[PDB]
Amino acid sequence: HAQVDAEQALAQVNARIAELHKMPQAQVPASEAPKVNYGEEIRKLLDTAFELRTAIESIIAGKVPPVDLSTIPARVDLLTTSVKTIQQANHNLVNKVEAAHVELGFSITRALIRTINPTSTAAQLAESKADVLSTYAKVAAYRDLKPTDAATVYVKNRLNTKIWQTRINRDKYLLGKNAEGYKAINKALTHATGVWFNPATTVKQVDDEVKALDLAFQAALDRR
Repeated sequence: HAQVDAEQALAQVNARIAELHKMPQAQVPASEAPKVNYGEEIRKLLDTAFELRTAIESIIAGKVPPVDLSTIPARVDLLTTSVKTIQQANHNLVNKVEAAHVELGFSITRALIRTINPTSTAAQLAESKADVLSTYAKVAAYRDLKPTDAATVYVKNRLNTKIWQTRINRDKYLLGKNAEGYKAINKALTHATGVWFNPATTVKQVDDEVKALDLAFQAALDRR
């Protein structure tokens, strides 16, 4: 094919939905979302994605489109951009001051409203897409945190995300098998939770606790 048709758009949306589902943040309860990294962004991406999937299969089935059909590829693309920018920020913006994640998050948030807004024009969609990518490039040049700084919300939420990730992985591998690995990771989780609750935890102390959690999951795995 040449142009992106509905079925390709759909398939892109479904690929984003599957990517989002693999993220730990996507599997925490709604009440935890504010306490993991981009947790609320990741829920809004899923909601937007489900919205777009419904409209697109509504279109494939031959009903009336809730949005201009010609904007569909741009809507999906703005989703795809928002997903990939969230994924990037997740990996690359770890040490940034809080303003980075706040500014990025707000940009993602505006874009997702535009993505589903039936009144969003092509120009408006492209504006949104450019704001997301540009915002990311800006905030990526923000100042880092020193290892010695007190851990900020983002940083604390990074530990909680790793804690959550470990819990999930624990419940999928070490459980009902590696009975003594389960106990080793639960000790690690217990200790990680403590660092997470302590209000004097420093940035370096979160970076190490995160290192400590995945080392111990692997270690538990290694020993069967």
